[PDB]
Amino acid sequence: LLTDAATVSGAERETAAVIFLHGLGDTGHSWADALSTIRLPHVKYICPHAPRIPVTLNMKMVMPSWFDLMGLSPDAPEDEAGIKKAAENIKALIEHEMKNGIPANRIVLGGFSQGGALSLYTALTCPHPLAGIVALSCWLPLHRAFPQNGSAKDLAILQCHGELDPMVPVRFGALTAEKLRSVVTPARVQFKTYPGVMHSSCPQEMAAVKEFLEKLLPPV
Repeated sequence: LLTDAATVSGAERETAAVIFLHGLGDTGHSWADALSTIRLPHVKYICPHAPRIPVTLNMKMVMPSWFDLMGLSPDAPEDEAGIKKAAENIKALIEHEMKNGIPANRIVLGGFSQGGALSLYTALTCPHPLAGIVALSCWLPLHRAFPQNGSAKDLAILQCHGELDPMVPVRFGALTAEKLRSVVTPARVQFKTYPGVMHSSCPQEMAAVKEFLEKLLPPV
């Protein structure tokens, strides 16, 4: 209803869409500039800006965050209400995209870190037949009480993680990958770890995202 983002429009008329959520801290300009490179002329890239809220993980100081974060471990408490609220906020945008001529199976939800976490939770709870997920160096929020759900989960997941990630533990990403394959079809989930890289992306990971989106959103 009230979306502010750095949207990358396609060269041709937009038939597919990607909603990418940046990591905790910055805005959508970084990932907009990054996704402008890997770019299919019929796919739009929406990169919203996270609202500046207090984050308990760091002295409860104010910074852009999709929800309230308290830890980066599987045993850490989670802002259940905030996660569900932000997931509804993302579902509204998905439904707007569908309402203006972009079907659900042409919409890909992606993100990085906390953005990738919110994207994973949204697409695994969205009742509309979404196309796929692109989760880079993140985790699944509220993974325990998760029926290993949503609706019509024929989703294609491309999860990528830094092997030497000092922020989000790589074993948290591995647990998330093993918990995702429980829900959807395990043949539809790719979980690529990248040696040497840390809490960051790399051209190989960007190329994996390019191939995933190119074979998941073809020029139809």
